[PDB]
Amino acid sequence: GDQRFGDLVFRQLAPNVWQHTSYLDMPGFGAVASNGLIVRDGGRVLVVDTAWTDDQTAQILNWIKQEINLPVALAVVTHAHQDKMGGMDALHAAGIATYANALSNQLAPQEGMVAAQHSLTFAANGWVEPATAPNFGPLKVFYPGPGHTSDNITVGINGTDIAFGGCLIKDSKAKSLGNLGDADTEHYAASARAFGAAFPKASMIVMSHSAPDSRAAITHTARMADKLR
Ligand SMILES: O=c1cc(CP(=O)(O)O)c2c(Br)cc(Br)cc2[nH]1
Ligand SMILES: [Zn+2]
Ligand SMILES: [Zn+2]
Repeated sequence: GDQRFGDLVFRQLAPNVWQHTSYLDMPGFGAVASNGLIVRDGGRVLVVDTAWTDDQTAQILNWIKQEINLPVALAVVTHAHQDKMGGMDALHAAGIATYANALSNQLAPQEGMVAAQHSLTFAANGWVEPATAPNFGPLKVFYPGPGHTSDNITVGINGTDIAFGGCLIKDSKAKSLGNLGDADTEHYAASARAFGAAFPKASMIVMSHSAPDSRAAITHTARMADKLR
């Protein structure tokens, strides 16, 4: 189950796939968990999302060194907010090649983030343009449309039952869609459904702020998003 490593938590989800979890204290609200992914692809490791901070992200890399002990070939971050991109400097200090939606890199300075080194662009169907995501191995990057933010992207892991919705998707019992300050209220529902349609055989849905769930996370997120229109 959960492996505590310093102030972070790591959970194996499948062969070659682990979830990383980091926490940021919010006075009057609580300590908020944020989840990303670590994937071993043969002799290298791929990371989805930073932790909230550089220090926590360096701890992710320390855990990888202890538990996997293979080079981290790249990281892809799923939108330009702190829970997904706050540790970019730690990745760069470690010499890891970093990738984000072109729009995330454009937004990064004003959002207080450090931009990734490389920009992903997307075809009209939402799939990443392959030239912009070289050597991504089993990572299948998909832009579902605007939802939690205008730049949110999602990632499936080929060879597994796992798809990652980042902050776009909430769990099947979530009370609400949470912070909608940067959200696209008109398009959220369709964007959530587009994520599910891009990864139709994914039975384990991973997300930023809940434990992995069934595909009911997708249907429930979309049904709540219907109310925004
Ligand atoms: O600033 C924040 C950011 C998030 C993450 P989100 O915006 O991606 O949903 C957050 C969350 Br989950 C829960 C609470 Br309680 C407070 C929060 N405050
Ligand atoms: Zn966000
Ligand atoms: Zn989030």
